[PDB]
Amino acid sequence: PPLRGSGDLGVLIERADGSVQILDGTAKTSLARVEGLGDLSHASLVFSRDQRYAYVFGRDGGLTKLDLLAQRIDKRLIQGGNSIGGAISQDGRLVAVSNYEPGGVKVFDSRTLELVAEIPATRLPGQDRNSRVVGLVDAPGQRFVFSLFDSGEIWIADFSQGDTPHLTRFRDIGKQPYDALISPDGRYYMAGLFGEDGMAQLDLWHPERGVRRVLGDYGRGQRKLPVYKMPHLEGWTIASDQAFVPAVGHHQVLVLDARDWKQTDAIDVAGQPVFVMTRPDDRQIWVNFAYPDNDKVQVIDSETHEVIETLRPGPGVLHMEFSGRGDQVWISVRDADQLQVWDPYRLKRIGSLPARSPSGIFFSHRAQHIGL
Amino acid sequence: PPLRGSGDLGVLIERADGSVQILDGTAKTSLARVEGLGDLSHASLVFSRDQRYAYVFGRDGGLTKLDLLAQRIDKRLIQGGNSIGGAISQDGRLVAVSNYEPGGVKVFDSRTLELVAEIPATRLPGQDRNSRVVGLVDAPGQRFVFSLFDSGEIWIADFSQGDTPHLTRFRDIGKQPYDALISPDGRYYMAGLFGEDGMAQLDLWHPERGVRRVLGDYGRGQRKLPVYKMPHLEGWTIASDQAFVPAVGHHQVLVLDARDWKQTDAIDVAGQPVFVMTRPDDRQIWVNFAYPDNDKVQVIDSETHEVIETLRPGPGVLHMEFSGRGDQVWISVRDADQLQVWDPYRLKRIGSLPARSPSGIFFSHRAQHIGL
Ligand code: DHE
Ligand code: DHE
Repeated sequence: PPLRGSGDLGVLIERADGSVQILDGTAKTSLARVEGLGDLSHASLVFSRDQRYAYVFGRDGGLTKLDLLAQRIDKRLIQGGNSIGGAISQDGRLVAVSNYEPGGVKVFDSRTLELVAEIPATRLPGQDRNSRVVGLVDAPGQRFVFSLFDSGEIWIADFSQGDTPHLTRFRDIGKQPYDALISPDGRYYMAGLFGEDGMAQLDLWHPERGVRRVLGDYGRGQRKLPVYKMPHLEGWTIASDQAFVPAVGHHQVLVLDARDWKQTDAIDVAGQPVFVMTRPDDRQIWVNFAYPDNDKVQVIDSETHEVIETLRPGPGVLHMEFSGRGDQVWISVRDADQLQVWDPYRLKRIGSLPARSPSGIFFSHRAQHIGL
Repeated sequence: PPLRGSGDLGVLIERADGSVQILDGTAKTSLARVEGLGDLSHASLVFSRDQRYAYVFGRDGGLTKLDLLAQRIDKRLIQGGNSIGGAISQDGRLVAVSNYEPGGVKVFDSRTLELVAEIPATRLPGQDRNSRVVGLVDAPGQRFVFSLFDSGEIWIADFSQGDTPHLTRFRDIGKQPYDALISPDGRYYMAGLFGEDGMAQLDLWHPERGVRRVLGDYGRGQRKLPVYKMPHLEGWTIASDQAFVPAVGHHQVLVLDARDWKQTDAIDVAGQPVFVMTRPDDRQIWVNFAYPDNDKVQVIDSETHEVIETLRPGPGVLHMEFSGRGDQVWISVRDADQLQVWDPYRLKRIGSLPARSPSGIFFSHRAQHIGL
């Protein structure tokens, strides 16, 4: 195809056919459909630092280096036991992916997808297995950070000095961390706890100070909810003074003081929130919901904490993505087979695109952001 | 040329020969030199939202739409009296350039450079011309915000409704505002005052509240300094709680409290700071200086406020720019005819490219952020 910029290119997961659509953000058009990515029933992706490639992580353990400008699979591998939610290094040269079988982290060359290092997780007793790994993120200083669900640990893999990483292991951080996130500035790593309440906070500027428990009331409490009903921590959105986050098993969006990490408000919403995101200018908070309320998107004023409109794009709204500067918000409607574009300032739809069971929608500006 | 991504492309201003270099950030090489941009003795630029084009604003009033993938001038126009420091709109369709003769702001279409809107400044009660316009920035909500030097006014031009802007005028904001910045979140507009000490702050979320005076001790005061010794308000760095700024006429970098806008610390530096910058992880402050100390760059620990090291890349260090994720910092060394690439974590030079009197260095990741 002809020359084009990479700044407005997006990748849409088509959930039921293992295919993706490459999108032109400015024109609001579909450039192509690419097939052969296997099981994208649940998928995540990151972008290369030049924004030409997407690294697609599938639930079949597949890692697809997708060439966005040539509209083709550049390279692809499949490793059973590889989880999704992988990350790309600060210098863009390393792609890290979690695995539950055996249990650990594998880091690959971003250019050739050749294995660079394997970090086995802590061994478990009575099993030919290691601990499951969750909450994998990239971090400043050529690091990856991740948590061990079964053993209760947060590890730092430091690749500053080349292909052999230097590990820093923190034990006894909390029972069963199920997920984690990295703060926008890349300073604080926080893993949510499933076997108990609170977050395991790690100051990456001062790892020597250890791990800190914060937000002690947040969690399943004494409720016996299964681990797959715990929130997506990518569904958190953190701002300067506040964080807007999904409640655990309640129809509330919690407002947290981000300096002391304590809840100060709870906004009643039309369902169990999954993803709580912010308009890039931080004025509004956008929320999607879990079934049976997953036909709605609610917009919340970040100042008054009040719901200002309830959108109904259609059945099965799974994911939302804003543009770099915020002139657009993209909303995938799975069971309508549409990818809708909306004006987040006029709260009006500005175009739809046919898609087959669309789910995740990602835009290449993520390439420039730690933790994305 | 061949296919490539736009996410790592840099544009270097060669201020002596009316030329620029297009740089491959990942390969740390030069892709091309493009000539014929006239007077770049002083210049700035912004990127289109797909990152394929740069809009260079020259001292000659020239506005060049440079094609970084075809490595050629796509469109150019020259309008005497135009200033540099133009901005691009939130949806990317409008490019604004300020005027100093007669005084005002002109807005062009990003694709054709055809004129869209002429906004003349306040006519001066006496002369045949208007106030000079200074401190033009893009803001969320499809707005352009600028200050009127002679009149002491802050205007907001709102293109939300179309080509005809809705203007909001704030008068008696302070004497002779010479420059302005917009906070990284896109909420606060701050104009520095030359006719009197202090800064005029405007809350773009709540324009009904009007302009407000802050940091009343920042300025020349009793000293008879010229405009052109006042600081580059682009030389400010605003962290979430703190601001790192150049002192006015002093060899110091001031640490301020961004919430209360009061000075909490002062840092003795090796010269008059011009640009105070932050590594993208906010753990370091990078400082360059004006003649005769402009052969130095000082790296400050953002926490201890102590100088970690003093770099000496060469004579005539004019500007610096980081990669989006912080793995690189690019440093222009005018009198050595070198654009250097450093590792900001190892603090060691990893590249040095030839250039003709290099000055400003800009990378495509600015395309995604308000105010850049
Ligand atoms: C680790 C992980 C990511 C990648 C985040 C990252 O790092 O970028 C992810 C992404 C997602 C993304 C978008 C990609 C992203 O990374 O943000 C969406 C829309 C999503 C909607 C759901 N997820 Fe997801 N999800 C899990 C884990 C994850 N989901 C589970 O363990 C759980 C509870 C069990 C499972 O089914 O796998 C789970 C169930 C769901 C759902 O039930 C949702 C709501 C609807 C559905 O169809 O599965 N998950
Ligand atoms: C408006 C403006 C921009 C655009 C900022 C933006 O939006 O990116 C700019 C950019 C710059 C940039 C980088 C481009 C950028 O986009 O910031 C640098 C390195 C720079 C180094 C100087 N500037 Fe600059 N500069 C002025 C105004 C400006 N300078 C002046 O009015 C003043 C005081 C007199 C003049 O000649 O214009 C002035 C003198 C200087 C210098 O003396 C400096 C320190 C050294 C030199 O010019 O050789 N200015």
